Amino acid sequence: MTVEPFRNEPIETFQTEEARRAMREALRRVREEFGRHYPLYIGGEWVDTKERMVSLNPSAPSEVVGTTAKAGKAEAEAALEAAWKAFKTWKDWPQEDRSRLLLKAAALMRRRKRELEATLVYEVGKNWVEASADVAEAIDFIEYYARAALRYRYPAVEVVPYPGEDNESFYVPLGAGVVIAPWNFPVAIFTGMIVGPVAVGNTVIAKPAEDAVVVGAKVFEIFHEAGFPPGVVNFLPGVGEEVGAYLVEHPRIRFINFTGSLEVGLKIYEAAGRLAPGQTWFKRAYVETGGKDAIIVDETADFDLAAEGVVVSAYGFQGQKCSAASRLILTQGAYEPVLERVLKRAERLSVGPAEENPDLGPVVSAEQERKVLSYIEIGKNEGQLVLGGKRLEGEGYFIAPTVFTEVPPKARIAQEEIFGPVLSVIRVKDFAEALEVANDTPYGLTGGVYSRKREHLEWARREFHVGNLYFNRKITGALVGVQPFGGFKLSGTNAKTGALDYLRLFLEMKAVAERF
Amino acid sequence: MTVEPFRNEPIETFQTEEARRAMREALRRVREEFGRHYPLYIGGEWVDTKERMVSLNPSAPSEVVGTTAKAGKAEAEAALEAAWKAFKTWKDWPQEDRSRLLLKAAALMRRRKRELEATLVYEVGKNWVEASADVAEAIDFIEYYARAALRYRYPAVEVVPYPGEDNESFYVPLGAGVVIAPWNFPVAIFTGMIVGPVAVGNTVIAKPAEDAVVVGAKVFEIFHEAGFPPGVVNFLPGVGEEVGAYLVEHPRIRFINFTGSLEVGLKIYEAAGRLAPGQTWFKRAYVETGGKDAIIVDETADFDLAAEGVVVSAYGFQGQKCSAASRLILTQGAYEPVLERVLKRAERLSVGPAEENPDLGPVVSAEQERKVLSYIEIGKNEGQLVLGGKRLEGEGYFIAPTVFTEVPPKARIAQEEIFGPVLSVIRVKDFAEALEVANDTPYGLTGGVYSRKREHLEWARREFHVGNLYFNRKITGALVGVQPFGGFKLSGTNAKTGALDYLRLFLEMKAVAERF
Amino acid sequence: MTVEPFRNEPIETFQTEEARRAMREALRRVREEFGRHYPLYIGGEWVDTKERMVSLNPSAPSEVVGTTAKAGKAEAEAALEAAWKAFKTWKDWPQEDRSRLLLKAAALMRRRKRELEATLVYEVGKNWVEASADVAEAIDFIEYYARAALRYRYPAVEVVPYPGEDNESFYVPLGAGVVIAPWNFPVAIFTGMIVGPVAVGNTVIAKPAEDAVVVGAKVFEIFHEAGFPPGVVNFLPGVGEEVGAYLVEHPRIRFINFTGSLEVGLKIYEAAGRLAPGQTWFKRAYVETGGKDAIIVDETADFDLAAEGVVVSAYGFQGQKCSAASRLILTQGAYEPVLERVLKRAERLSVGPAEENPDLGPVVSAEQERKVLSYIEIGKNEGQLVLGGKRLEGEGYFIAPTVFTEVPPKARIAQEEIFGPVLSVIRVKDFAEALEVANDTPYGLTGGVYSRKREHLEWARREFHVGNLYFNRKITGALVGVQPFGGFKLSGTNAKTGALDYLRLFLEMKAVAERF
Ligand SMILES: NC(=O)c1ccc[n+]([C@@H]2O[C@H](COP(=O)([O-])OP(=O)(O)OC[C@H]3O[C@@H](n4cnc5c(N)ncnc54)[C@H](O)[C@@H]3O)[C@@H](O)[C@H]2O)c1
Ligand SMILES: NC(=O)c1ccc[n+]([C@@H]2O[C@H](COP(=O)([O-])OP(=O)(O)OC[C@H]3O[C@@H](n4cnc5c(N)ncnc54)[C@H](O)[C@@H]3O)[C@@H](O)[C@H]2O)c1
Ligand SMILES: NC(=O)c1ccc[n+]([C@@H]2O[C@H](COP(=O)([O-])OP(=O)(O)OC[C@H]3O[C@@H](n4cnc5c(N)ncnc54)[C@H](O)[C@@H]3O)[C@@H](O)[C@H]2O)c1
Ligand code: PRO
Ligand code: PRO
Ligand code: PRO
Ligand code: NA
Ligand code: NA
Ligand code: NA
Repeated sequence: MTVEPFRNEPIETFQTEEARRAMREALRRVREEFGRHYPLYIGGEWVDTKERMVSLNPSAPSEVVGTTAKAGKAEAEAALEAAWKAFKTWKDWPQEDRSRLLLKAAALMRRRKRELEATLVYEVGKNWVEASADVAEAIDFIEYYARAALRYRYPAVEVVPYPGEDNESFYVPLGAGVVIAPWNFPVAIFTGMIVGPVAVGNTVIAKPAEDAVVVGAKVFEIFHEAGFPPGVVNFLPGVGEEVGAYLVEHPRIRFINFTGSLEVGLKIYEAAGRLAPGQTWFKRAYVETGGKDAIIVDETADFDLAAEGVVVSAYGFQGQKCSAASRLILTQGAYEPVLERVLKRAERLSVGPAEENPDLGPVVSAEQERKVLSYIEIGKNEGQLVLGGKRLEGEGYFIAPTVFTEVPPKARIAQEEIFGPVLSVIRVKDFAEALEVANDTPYGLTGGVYSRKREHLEWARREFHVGNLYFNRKITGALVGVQPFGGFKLSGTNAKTGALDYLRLFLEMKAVAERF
Repeated sequence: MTVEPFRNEPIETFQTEEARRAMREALRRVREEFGRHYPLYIGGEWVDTKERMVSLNPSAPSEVVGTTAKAGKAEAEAALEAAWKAFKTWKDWPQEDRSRLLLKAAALMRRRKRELEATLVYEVGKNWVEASADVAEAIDFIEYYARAALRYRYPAVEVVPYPGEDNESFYVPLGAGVVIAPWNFPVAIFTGMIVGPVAVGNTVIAKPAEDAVVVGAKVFEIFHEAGFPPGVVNFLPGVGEEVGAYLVEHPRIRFINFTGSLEVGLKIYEAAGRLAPGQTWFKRAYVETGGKDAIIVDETADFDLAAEGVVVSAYGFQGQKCSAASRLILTQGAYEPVLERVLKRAERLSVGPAEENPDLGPVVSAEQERKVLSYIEIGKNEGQLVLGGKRLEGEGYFIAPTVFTEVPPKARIAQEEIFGPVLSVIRVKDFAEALEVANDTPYGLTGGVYSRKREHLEWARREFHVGNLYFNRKITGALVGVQPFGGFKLSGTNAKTGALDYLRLFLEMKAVAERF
Repeated sequence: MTVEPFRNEPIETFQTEEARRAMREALRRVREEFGRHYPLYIGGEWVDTKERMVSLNPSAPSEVVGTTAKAGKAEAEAALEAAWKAFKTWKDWPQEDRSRLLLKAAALMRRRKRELEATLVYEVGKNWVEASADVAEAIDFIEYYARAALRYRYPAVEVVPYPGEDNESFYVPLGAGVVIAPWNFPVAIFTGMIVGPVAVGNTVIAKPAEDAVVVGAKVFEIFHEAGFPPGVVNFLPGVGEEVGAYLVEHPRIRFINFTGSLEVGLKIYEAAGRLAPGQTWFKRAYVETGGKDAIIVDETADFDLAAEGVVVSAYGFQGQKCSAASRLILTQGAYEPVLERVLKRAERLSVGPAEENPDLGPVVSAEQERKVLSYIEIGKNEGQLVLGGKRLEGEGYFIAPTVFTEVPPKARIAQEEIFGPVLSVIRVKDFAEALEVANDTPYGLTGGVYSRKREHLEWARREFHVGNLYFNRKITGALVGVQPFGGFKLSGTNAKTGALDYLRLFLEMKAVAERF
């Protein structure tokens, strides 16, 4: 198979009339379908259930954006039988044929990208550019994994020769496993976690987050139209601690690919370590969890650049990103100038229904709102509230861009993942202390430094212990292929998505010798 | 760093009078040194204790080969401080500097190889060639990992460039981890599991098997002479279920590299999945556990070639190998002619003290002996005893080569790892049925087919589900670099030793972007 | 598939007492087996006929080395059905599977090499070293083509990518073809012409030379033991102008791979260009035909080195090589000193039955003998006879080493391939005239220059118009891999044996585009 060198899908800015018109048309088409019901997808067919999942517009939660079927234990069992039955022949597909299937799904997705972005707007309250970058990342994952998979094709392993013998080592896929996905990148991450394992010959049961069941269904419409054989990808919307826990714990689940909270990640990794009755393997579990990400700014930085970058990182998608800057660590000389600039910028951010393309839309659910508001109550005790900190008017879950200052490094709001538009500002003496404070959390996902001092940047390269570090730019929006993505410590297992290494996680190796 | 391309260390066969002379002298000197005491090795110094580990000669268990110090909790804590402290600066060595240190350790081990072989003969009851293969394999691990580590050096990761930015991804070592090793390859596997992680910048606390603590101290004598900095490598002989479990479960242990019984490996892997109080990472655990390894023979095979490889595979080191043929699966037309040839060869095998270079020495301990004899009694009620089945006269732990035939595929002796000189012969109709029976165990480590039929060989290549498969040759003795070693299913986590992939298991990845 | 890098099979010289012992035993056993009957081999089974081919010992033609079955039209038809049917599934084998089958065939031939050399000594009158070179060359073809075939595997072709599309180009084998081989290298060339096409997925009907049918059956014994599927390779000893022509002209024959006389090669190539009734393709035909090969010597040469290489080149296997020096072109200052040295060396050559390991055995048949003696009589009227020119006493076909001097460049004996121990010496003024005379024949196979002058060597490199040119060494004995073998002009189609290019001749290319 020969295709163009990988390039990232362009993220639509909507600066042109044509792009704005195209988005308006998609928003309209999407909302005209708010009444749709999407069944489960099992063994190549849409299969409905008696019970259902309801999906709301977090910008107007009296508005239903759609409903899906609801998978319980029996549907989980049916998905298993279908996935294992498919694995038997899907594993034997030439790699070029599997890679071509992915390339088809990418092209189908690329043709439906405005519709997908409009679904993200309405279903999870992403503004226009956030939605665009989510869909573009999903496309990138498919394009990138299609190509990367060929690097593993029969027989890919470099071995030492031996006289009188052929020694052949090669990779094979593991089997059927479960993908359990978050609501916050419910096209991109949902899509990458599924197609990476599938590309190399594994089969997948995908469990979308409750808050994003509708857009996950539309991803499966693309999978179905691309023509994945029956049982290869299966769609099981349902309750995480029910159907998800059942599959994680199952003796016939071979691997688990998880992105989500640390709380859940810890349970999953623990259950994966256990031999379920009748299980005949050591389960592989990949769990990519949260962060408490910091940006450091020292007195040498471009303060305007820093402030813009901080505001993008802290408040993009209302701070509901594992990559979000939730801590701003400022050296003595950077403290006032950067903080004043951050407050000026952030106080100008608009908040409202996502479809109007505000700076911030709503947080995703009533539960998210309750959790973010509780952390704001905690923070009022721990630091100084200087901006926002309030629910805004309307039914939608609108929360103001929030800033706490004089936050002690060990405060709960300086330690725990709030996952909303809440920035904790920490004042430190110098760069060494800034690094100490950055490293001193259980987490290690993203981090940023604004500085013109080469020695500070190169020092951070070696000692700011996060899996994704950025200098003099935002810390969010890791691009497939460019910035392998994944963290250290309690940010997860360092499965680097959008990287050649990712596929190896879903392969095992056989070594066959023939003595002639 | 530029060295000669890797070549495997030649395995001495003691055919030349020169080799015999060298080996006699080495055995004499080791025997003359019986009763010697070896302390722990922690933070670069030999540290003694009040309690001791006693190492007996399984050929004459009245004889004390030597004793070691004994690590409990306090020594585990001292070793942990020493390893983490060492790690801080060891991780920053250039890869070339670390690789040269491995190369120096290999040159030193090679200079001491007759003495280390002699030590294995006396301590674990290896005959001369089995001892020579073990030491040569340990040399090979060091030479191989020294070179393979350079493939991962700063910055090794292939990324997509982005306008206006440098994007640099690179590998870093994990931290301090524990290595827990078996008695059956106490030089090769003990060395490989240590120097792999250490090559790429990790530090290691090493826990040798109770039955092989003396040869483990001698490997540490080599490390100490080579000049590994204080803390990089630590030697903690002790009780597996005491000090070993303590480290496996410790919040400050970063990874666990384990080779041994499935029973223990299940416990380690389960414990590794738990977050111990105060732990700040997801533990990595590699467990390579046993097998129930079969050789298939069909009627097209060279029956003399088969009989010979079966005997070598079944009985080499007394069947005490994770790779040993413990099942012989014979199609109907192969049954009589192969079984006859196997019985004729096996009844001529000599059994006696290892220093005499017999075909078989003793099993390793009174507990191994008890267990093997017990399985023999079980086997007597499951299949037909046609050879051996007896303890031999003498104080050493000598068990005659044993064959059961007409064994049911689901018999305990056809399913459970006996780890002794006990072969179970299974009669099947055809190659298709041969393959079903071969695959139908909890394990997936090694396998073999003797056949001249290309379609049967190529069928097995695709469907004989073992990590290490061999055609028309023995199924033991996988060579570093040539045959990446590791299994499927409950034979472990498929960490492939002596392959480039192995070292990636002890690294994590950082992605650092600078926007200019 | 990973094997050791290619190395040429060492050519036995029988200097060691061990080699002499092995060769004496092998000759004794072949001699003891005289009169054995070998059937055809078709669709994987040995198939006898009523008629037979008789194979005589040219050293004692009263002795029947053996007999074979004889293929006419019906057997050609059965072989065609078998080859096309085999082709349907053989073309779909992974390249690695087909290459391993070649490797197994090479290991088997190597194990039988003394017996095959012994068979050549008796059947075609090779002395021991000539027989050893022939078998070693056949081993080399298999080893070489097994590896070279992997360079062409799915999808091998380098193409330009295109937006929105996968473009995949790859090679497929042609079909079933006929191989028609000479008697003079009945192991090497017979094997190479067969296993080349077969390696990459073609099937072959093989027609050995009448004088070498016994050693051809023995090569087929090797194929059959190796396990080539029924139909992939078929053995049809028979009359070239009967069954050979029948296949060349058949509408269902896809390609023809031919080595032999120019006269036959002209007919084959002419017939291949015709569309037989109902034929659905343009036939491919490779014809490698004879030479009139010269060595040039100038006055700068080492005259002893030259005399020695000339004698080896002219007289090795009785001058019965397409590569043999049949012309010695001497500049004026080289004329006397080289001719004297050549005459002195050649008059010491021993001639006798091949089993005695003489310098020269007999020519291959009564017809070869008639033809060579007839050319000798022609030569007597064209140049000056200065050595030999006689039949020797005895029943075997023994002809003395023969030299003619002052031969006109346009003499029949200086133009036409005699294929016997007959050297024509031509006297020229200078290196320029040496080159004109060298180029002025219908042929362009092998050539040689002895000279120390760099400008003459480098001039010849550019302008001595032969496919295989050699400086300061013999011009026979081209090694697989080292010296791609094949000529220019009426020495054939320049299908270069033992080179990567050879296999491309038996493949065609498909280009498949998917627009996503
Ligand atoms: N490391 C990363 O790449 C990264 C990226 C995106 C999001 N995240 C993290 O995801 C979280 C936000 O996503 P979320 O709120 O959907 O997280 P979540 O943990 O609550 O849920 C994630 C998924 O797991 C399911 N789940 C919940 N309980 C389960 C159980 N006990 N067993 C099996 N499945 C269960 C949910 O139904 C959902 O599908 C944040 O913590 C964020 O940091 C991390
Ligand atoms: N897969 C492989 O590469 C491979 C190779 C060699 C041996 N083995 C396996 O090794 C086994 C024989 O070796 P063994 O008898 O030493 O195995 P074992 O499991 O009894 O012990 C292995 C090591 O673990 C330690 N140990 C025992 N209990 C422990 C605990 N609960 N926690 C931590 N450590 C503990 C022991 O002290 C020893 O050092 C066989 O099953 C064999 O197949 C596997
Ligand atoms: N260029 C080379 O690589 C090379 C190598 C070795 C031999 N040769 C040539 O081989 C010749 C000697 O070999 P030979 O005497 O076996 O040659 P030949 O032409 O008489 O026969 C070669 C093969 O063709 C068959 N044959 C004869 N007539 C045929 C017909 N019309 N149609 C189909 N097949 C026919 C024969 O049975 C034999 O199998 C010499 O000229 C020599 O130079 C060339
Ligand atoms: O970096 C980001 O913001 C997104 C989410 C994880 C992968 N890429
Ligand atoms: O294959 C074998 O027999 C040994 C065991 C570990 C790897 N080498
Ligand atoms: O060069 C030679 O003498 C032989 C003839 C074919 C190729 N090898
Ligand atoms: Na929703
Ligand atoms: Na011992
Ligand atoms: Na003959």
